[PDB]
Amino acid sequence: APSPEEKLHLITRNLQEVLGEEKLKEILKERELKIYWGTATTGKPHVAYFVPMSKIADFLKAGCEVTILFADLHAYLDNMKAPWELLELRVSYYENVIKAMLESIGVPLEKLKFIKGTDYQLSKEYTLDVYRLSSVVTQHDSKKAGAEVVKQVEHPLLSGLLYPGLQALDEEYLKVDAQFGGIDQRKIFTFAEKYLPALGYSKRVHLMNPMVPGLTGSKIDLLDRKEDVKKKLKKAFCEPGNVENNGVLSFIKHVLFPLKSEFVILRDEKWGGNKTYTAYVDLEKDFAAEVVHPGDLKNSVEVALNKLLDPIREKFNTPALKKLASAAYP
Amino acid sequence: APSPEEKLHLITRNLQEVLGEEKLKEILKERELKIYWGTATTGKPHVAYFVPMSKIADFLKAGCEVTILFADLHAYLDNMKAPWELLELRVSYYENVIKAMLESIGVPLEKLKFIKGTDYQLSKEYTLDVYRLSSVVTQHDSKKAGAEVVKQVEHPLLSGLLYPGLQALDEEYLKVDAQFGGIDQRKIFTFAEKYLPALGYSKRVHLMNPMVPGLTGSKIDLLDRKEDVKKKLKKAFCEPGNVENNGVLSFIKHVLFPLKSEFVILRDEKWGGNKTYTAYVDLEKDFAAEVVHPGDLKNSVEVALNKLLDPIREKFNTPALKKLASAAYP
Ligand SMILES: Oc1ccc(/C=C\c2cc(O)cc(O)c2)cc1
Ligand SMILES: Oc1ccc(/C=C\c2cc(O)cc(O)c2)cc1
Ligand SMILES: [Cl-]
Ligand SMILES: [Cl-]
Repeated sequence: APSPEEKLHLITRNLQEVLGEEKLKEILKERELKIYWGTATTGKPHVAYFVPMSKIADFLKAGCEVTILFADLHAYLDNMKAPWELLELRVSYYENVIKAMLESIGVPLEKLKFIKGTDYQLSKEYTLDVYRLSSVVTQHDSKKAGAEVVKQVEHPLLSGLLYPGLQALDEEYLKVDAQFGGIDQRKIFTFAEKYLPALGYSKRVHLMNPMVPGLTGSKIDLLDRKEDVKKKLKKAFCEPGNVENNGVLSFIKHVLFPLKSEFVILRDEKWGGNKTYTAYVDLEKDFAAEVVHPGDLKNSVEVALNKLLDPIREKFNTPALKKLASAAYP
Repeated sequence: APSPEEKLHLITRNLQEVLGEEKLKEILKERELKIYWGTATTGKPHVAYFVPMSKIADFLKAGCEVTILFADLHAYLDNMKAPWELLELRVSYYENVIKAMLESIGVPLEKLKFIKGTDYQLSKEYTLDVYRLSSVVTQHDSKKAGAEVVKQVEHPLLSGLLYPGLQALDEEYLKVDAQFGGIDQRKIFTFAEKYLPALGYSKRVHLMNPMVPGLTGSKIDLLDRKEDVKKKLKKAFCEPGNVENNGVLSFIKHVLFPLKSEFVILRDEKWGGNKTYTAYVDLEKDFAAEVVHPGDLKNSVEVALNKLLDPIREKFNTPALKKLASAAYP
């Protein structure tokens, strides 16, 4: 209440791929799943962050124990002439904004934990494991693991070969059963499943979201005012009838629909009035049939997106949080 | 008493190359040089270890502060199915044998220090520096740095790309002015001179010994009995008249001659009787002229080598040290 079958459904809905279904069902028969998701604390997050956060809300509703890793070491390793002070302010900005997002969605936070990479990634046991891994992984396997996640420059840096191992070790040191991310990370994830056992650690379940087209094609910032949300959405590409490549519809599929397993299309009387959909495939079929117009779909998103963003804007309107946003992103 | 000019002469004699003469002379004008030499604690050491130890004795006689690094992390990273226990016993075997060698040579140990890599190489500040370096060094520069020191296998391991950085950081963390090793390591040393400044650390002086041909061509072990020393030397290649490629003469040049800036060739009356040389070039010239025969040169080495080894054999004949040698090398 929820059953193991209900838990699995919530945990795995809207994913592109599940690695490790067997172990996943074994766990869910007995106890709550332990899972993490990592984000590097570089770049101001924008509305597209709702796509991962929606899965994090599903994990929490399931009853999972959920860790969010703020990967501040990776952030330092992009810009070392950026002070630890600016970096850690970006860490708090991320922490506050993630919390505000999950609060806006409305999800129990009792089993949520926040951890920074530097809390453990420079400890002696972890470091030693980094060296052990390095003496079993080839440069070739490391390079191929990082290809879709580490920016292939002119002469590549040594740091890029280390990322797949550090991310694998994260699964162990965070003591999780599973890691969630994007399908982009698949090669990092299979690298972890391959090499953790060589250090005597268990392979993890890997849950992968699809790559989802952006809402807007000046991305919508989590703190943008209503007026700028409107302006930015009216600019967004929606092609009539197009359901395969539609960032407005993907936002509904991955963020708005799962809120309540409901979505309301706002439509004038002339075209039939509002309609409430209880499965996404029904919206998709009306959109493909062109009885939901792009402008009405954008509208229905604008309203629901604004309702999501309002509590975050209010929370971040305190002097303490206003000062943080200004100092994190100067 | 000794002057800076005397110190430099002792420090730098018998080297193939000095990098950083300018800073070296600046230091020696003011204070004692701080220097280290590292050895990985894999493989039982043999008589060829006298070649580095002779330079270490010169540094000590100079008045230098000398650190010897026992690189036990590198040793672990060759064989991780070798227990930490066996590894640390090899560390003590190395420590005891190095000390015994330096005692046999007869050198003040007041400014000698022994340190193991694991005393500092897993600390948080060092590890962080390893990551900083990794975000400025290319894989290409790392690979080329390690070429003559890391065994070029089928698909290379990630661990081999890390070695040049860890060795560079050693210079900083051991707080030395200089590192001594073989000319083989030159690329590692120029890598350190190039990349330490990118972490805000000073470049070091680098003192490099030549590659010296082996005494024996069943190497002579530091604890081999007299009888086996004899047997092994009688087997060694000495070509009459050959001075450029002569491991018996290189042992004299790099180890025996520097003991007292003297060497005694033992020769029958018939061929002129013994002769005492006060410069190596005079021995070399008599050898090239074939008035010192290979068999007499081997003899003179056998005697002097046995005198070196006797105190080590006696020291290692204690039950405590006999048990160590057996357990270190089972
Ligand atoms: O365990 C972790 C999970 C997620 C992240 C986040 C992103 C990330 C960024 C990189 O530049 C390299 C990498 O491997 C991952 C980092 C660690
Ligand atoms: O600072 C140090 C100085 C010397 C040593 C010894 C040898 C060594 C062995 C390796 O396999 C890699 C390397 O870089 C060095 C190790 C560290
Ligand atoms: Cl999809
Ligand atoms: Cl020489």
